[PDB]
Amino acid sequence: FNPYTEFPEFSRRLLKDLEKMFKTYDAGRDGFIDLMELKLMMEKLGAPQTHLGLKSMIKEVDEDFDGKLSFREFLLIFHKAAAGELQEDSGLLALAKFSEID
Ligand SMILES: [Ca+2]
Ligand SMILES: [Ca+2]
Ligand SMILES: [Zn+2]
Ligand SMILES: [Zn+2]
Repeated sequence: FNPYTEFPEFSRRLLKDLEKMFKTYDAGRDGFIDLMELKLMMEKLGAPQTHLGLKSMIKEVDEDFDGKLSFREFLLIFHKAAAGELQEDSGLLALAKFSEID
């Protein structure tokens, strides 16, 4: 997976910021942000979500259907937010906008 090819619209500094946020909230360091790590992230960001809200956020970008976010899926959140592709009620929008990222 090349995030430089896949997401050229992202500066290389923005990309390492995103890697940093990703590594922060992947507590277990398995390379994924799972449902509980996402829940904690939305709380620590100040935009807590319902349990089923968190599952629907993951499903929006869970391209391999395993219920957890790999780093390429986590990048896709900000790609979709940046391109205006998120539904207006999506928790991913709140993740992006509460995140300290633009
Ligand atoms: Ca994890
Ligand atoms: Ca996944
Ligand atoms: Zn996977
Ligand atoms: Zn897109």
